[PDB]
Amino acid sequence: PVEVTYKNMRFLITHNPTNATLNKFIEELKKYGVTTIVRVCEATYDTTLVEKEGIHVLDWPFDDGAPPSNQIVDDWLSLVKIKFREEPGCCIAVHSVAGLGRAPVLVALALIEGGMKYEDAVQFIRQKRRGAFNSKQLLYLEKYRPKMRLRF
Amino acid sequence: PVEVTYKNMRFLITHNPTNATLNKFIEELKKYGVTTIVRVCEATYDTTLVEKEGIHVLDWPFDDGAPPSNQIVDDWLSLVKIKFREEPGCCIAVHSVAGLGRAPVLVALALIEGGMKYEDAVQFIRQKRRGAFNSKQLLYLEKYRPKMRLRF
Amino acid sequence: PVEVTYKNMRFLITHNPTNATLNKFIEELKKYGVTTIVRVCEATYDTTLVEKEGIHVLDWPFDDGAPPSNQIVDDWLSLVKIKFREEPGCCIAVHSVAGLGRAPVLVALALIEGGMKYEDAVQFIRQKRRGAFNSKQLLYLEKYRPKMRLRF
Repeated sequence: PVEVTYKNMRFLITHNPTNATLNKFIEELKKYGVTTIVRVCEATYDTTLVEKEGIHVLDWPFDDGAPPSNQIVDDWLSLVKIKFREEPGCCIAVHSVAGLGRAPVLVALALIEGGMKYEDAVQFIRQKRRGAFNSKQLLYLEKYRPKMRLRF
Repeated sequence: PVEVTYKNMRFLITHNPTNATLNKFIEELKKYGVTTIVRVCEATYDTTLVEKEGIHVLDWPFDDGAPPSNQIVDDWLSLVKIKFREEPGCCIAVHSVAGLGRAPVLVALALIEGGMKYEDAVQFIRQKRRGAFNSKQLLYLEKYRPKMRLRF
Repeated sequence: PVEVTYKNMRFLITHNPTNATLNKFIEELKKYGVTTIVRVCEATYDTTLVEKEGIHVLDWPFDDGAPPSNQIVDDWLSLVKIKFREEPGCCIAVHSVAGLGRAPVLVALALIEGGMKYEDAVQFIRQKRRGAFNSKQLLYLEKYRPKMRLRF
């Protein structure tokens, strides 16, 4: 369970919780300023216990091996743009099952879209999630084309 | 006990030592290039054993919950400006009792005053001191207005 | 065994392996994207088992206490310039016996040559290799004069 940081952003990647992890998974989150968690992998637990905790749970699962939607990209970006400004020094926990694939991509995106070449972003994430990213994923980031409409 | 880094600065936040910690607390420090330690919380031990070690101990304690002086700010800034230039790659250990409040503020300051929006600085510190900073503290950083007279 | 990161670069400093470490030292490397390892300290093991692993082993040992060649500097720079572009998000493991001396210098170089004042680079490395660098080494970095021909 590692967290990154760029500019005013602070993402936390996580180990997909069980259904018995929760109460302590939320205690953990609760103490990371994580006011939002974007599920990317298939949901494997309630979100009521979470929601009833103040943590907003947005889940947009997608085929592990399939480039992360086209739409999702925009909700992420649109979400990211805001929050970090809405609540300064907060945090977005993005988690997938393994958290070395889709979870990083998402994060690796905001880090691009918000400046930083993709290489600088892959190195940056691997710096804190050794092994993260695979041939496909990489290929896809390389091919990603940012709008770069992010001003800080 | 975590250390940060920005530009040519390298701050180390610490767990307020006991009076039995010292000898090993200084061994630890001694091996961080820390040639100075600014006490922010109430002093709870001698400084002779420290001073007699080459580590300069400046202590400017202040009410935990009270914005860190107005003067202190300038001694910090004035101190920080220098040292990191005086002895390159050295270090300033700032410590308070908890080290999640005043200690960070001080540090979080130099990181502002030396560039970097405050959000970028809160995220940066929390990246390495999860939970650090509270409603008040934050509010105060937000309201801090830098001179920005720091050239690197 | 720590790794750093600047721009598109990702260096990993390592504990000089034994001759019984290998198989697991390569398993470790293998999982850091390290496709190259520049030996700076005297070689104390084969490189066949390594080479036969896809990891390119360049070794340019030099007197521990003697500024790192004059030529070596250029092979490093010339090597560094490339690879990180050749294979994005890869890694170069530089290792010496202690890995708090020559190994850092090498790394501390690319970080200079690729921008960043030397102070910013010493602090940056010590941030992740506390104690790294000595009076001499430092003196030498300070006196290093970059070409700064690195564009990212």
